[PDB]
Amino acid sequence: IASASCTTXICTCSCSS
Repeated sequence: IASASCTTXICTCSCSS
């Protein structure tokens, strides 16, 4: 339901490092 970089269907995913 939340994270950064890490799912397929709601909206987060990734975006740095």
